Amino acid sequence: LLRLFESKLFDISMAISYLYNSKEPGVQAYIGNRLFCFRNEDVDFYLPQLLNMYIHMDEDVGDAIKPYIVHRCRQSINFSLQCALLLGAYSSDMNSFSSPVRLAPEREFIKSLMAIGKRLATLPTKEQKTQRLISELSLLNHKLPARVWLPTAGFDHHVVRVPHTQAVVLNSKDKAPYLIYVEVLECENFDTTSVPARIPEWQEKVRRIREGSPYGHLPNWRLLSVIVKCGDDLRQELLAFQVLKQLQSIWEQERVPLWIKPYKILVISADSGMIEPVVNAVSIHQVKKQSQLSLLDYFLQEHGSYTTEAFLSAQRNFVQSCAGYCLVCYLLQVKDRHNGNILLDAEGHIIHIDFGFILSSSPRNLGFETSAFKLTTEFVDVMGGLDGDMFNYYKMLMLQGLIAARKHMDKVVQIVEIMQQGSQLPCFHGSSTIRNLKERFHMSMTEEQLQLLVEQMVDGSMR
Repeated sequence: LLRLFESKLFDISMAISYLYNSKEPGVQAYIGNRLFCFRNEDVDFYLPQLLNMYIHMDEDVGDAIKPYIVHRCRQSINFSLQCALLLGAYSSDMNSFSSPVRLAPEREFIKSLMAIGKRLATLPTKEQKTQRLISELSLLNHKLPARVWLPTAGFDHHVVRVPHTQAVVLNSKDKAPYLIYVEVLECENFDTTSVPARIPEWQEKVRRIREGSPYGHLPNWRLLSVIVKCGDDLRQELLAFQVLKQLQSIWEQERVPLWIKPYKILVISADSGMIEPVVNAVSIHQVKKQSQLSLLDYFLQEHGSYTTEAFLSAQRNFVQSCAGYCLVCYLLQVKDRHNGNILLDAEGHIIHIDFGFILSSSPRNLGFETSAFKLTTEFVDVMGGLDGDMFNYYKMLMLQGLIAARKHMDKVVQIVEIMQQGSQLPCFHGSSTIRNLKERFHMSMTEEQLQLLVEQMVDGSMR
């Protein structure tokens, strides 16, 4: 990056860009110095890129980023957790606050949940884990409240109680994950305001938890959920998260209706993680079993009838959501798609989860056929028909997105590119990985050929 940004107008991502790219001697320190000039909310999104560059790059580069993080660690305890964890995970093959015990409670709390998860390997069947999971988890209230929080929460807080009885285990595997509801009281600033005290005393689980809760009567009291995956590496899933979030912005910016829901991801380790779960949405395989209906019939059942606003509105959300996830999958080269991967929210979008196979990483065995977003003939019904009032909407939507993506391409590729350094992940295969990302954007293509490319995409999808 050539010096020669002496033209204009910095933006956080361009900064990240010069910082990663320039081979010039004075500039890296320089960007490190302008980082201070940025909204802390905006830089934070880039945390994993900052510590990755830190870990696997030049001393010039690490010394550059160094002072920003120290300034931010000092000011934000949650921030320090983040840096700590990230430093753990991204290196392989390479008021008590600002005192050594500062993150101690928190550590034990995470260590706790993770240990709970590991202990579930002996019990072969799901229901056994659950009953034992609640049995183990209940104890943990002995320790609460405390100075501990769920990094997932977009707001400062203290975790005051865990409604143990409502915890659940999702599968029977050894490394089987588990969902749990966690009550918390909200702060203005975690760092300043101190720990609260005991009272040993749909999404409406909330209502019944609160009514059944000692702290429930509170104004702050808010309920959170997390999926605690003790043996599953989330670093890739996270990268997926980063790209989803970005495309979300981009389309918001270019005023493109497309609809996707990035859900938060917490990398607690190289084998560990936590995921903010999607709520009120269901699995489509579940819908087929439970309802014993065509997807279209499910809609006609669940939201209104052909001319109801319930229906019309649901199905619009289906199309926009469907279009967005087709674009996301395409660009990101997502794989291992199937009915357990795609949800349906109560309002009728679809939501893709389990971003484990992306970019260069392909699932094994599976010799015969690619595992990928397919537009099923069952879908096409919900939309219209191949020739259908809204199927043409679907296509254009994809096109408009595909365009705006091209506009902002740099932002998107930047996230993945930086994260490649020193990674052992499967999604990275040399310089293919980036090369084919870019070619996937077709920068050189005219909107005509793009409209066509889309036509080919869709036809190519249904097979």
